[PDB]
Amino acid sequence: FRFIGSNNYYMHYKSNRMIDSVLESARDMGIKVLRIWGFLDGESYCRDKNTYMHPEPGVFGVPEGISNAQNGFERLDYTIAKAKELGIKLIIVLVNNWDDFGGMNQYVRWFGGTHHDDFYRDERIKEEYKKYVSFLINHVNVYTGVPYREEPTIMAWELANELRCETDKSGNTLVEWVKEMSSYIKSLDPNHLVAVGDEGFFSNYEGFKPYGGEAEWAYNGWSGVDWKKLLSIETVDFGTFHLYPSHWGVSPENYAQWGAKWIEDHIKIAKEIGKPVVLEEYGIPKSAPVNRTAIYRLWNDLVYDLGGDGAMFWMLAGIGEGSDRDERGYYPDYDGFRIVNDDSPEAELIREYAKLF
Repeated sequence: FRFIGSNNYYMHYKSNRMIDSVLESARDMGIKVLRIWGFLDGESYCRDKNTYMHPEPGVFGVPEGISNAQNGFERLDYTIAKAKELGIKLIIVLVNNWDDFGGMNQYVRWFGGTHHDDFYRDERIKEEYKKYVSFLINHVNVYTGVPYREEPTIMAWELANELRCETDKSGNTLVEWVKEMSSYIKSLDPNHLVAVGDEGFFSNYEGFKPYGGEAEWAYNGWSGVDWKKLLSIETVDFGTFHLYPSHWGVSPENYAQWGAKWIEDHIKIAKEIGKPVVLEEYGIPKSAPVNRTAIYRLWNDLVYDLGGDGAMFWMLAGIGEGSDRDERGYYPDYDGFRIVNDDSPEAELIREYAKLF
């Protein structure tokens, strides 16, 4: 099973029309796997989207006494039931490293901590995360009758989007937390694959240095992630990595070759450990002084030729509505990475590669 995939983060709070548009676009473009968020933590973030998943500890769904709100488990149920009809597989991520949709810091606020990385260490936080993930994995989809634990449309659970632990540059904190949480998920759900959902950073491996000396922090362990150690965990089934040279400090003339080396290095390491590897997010800003389509082609060619299992661009969007609608009626390109099912050279390249993978 090898694939072109993509990401979309709004499948748990937008309307049926907007969810159908993304999944129909995925089917029409040949995109086989979509990576989505399965979290919405904190009362303020839930209220901002009028959609509730985990507004406070021990509260899963809409708080008693709030009317006129969406339940994010019902929206995820609709997305999964539509994906199942349309033949799209889903990777569902269970918490965010970052503050968007609450993330780890929202759990730290609930529990009175004093740093983001307390998420990995405080047993009261770890217990709440386990309570959330058990509620979600056991949830019965209201459109199919099948609990997520038994739903083959879900390809994989991921522990945490872009997890980092800068306060422990040994990597040991995240190894312990990934072991504990991936084993916990396998105890709830023996059917599904589990992966971490991290960016793929290395921790000073002999003979692995960055192209051109740029973005060295991604190679030298600064984020607290030791990807090779994480991939060697028994209860982790496949490796994930992300790729954003512009955000990471690479110069425009080096984006293509930095990316190419990062892909080569990850596939070489995963192939030696003997597990599958997915480039699950990548992006070049639309405004970069290089040809974005040509960089995407290069990177997809490398994943394909070197035997990586998947390449997933960030990100696919569909039609928009309300205050998220741009000059053509689509959900807007807010970050400079959006691709839609149109006549752009990026859209055409994805349609071409989805026939190859």
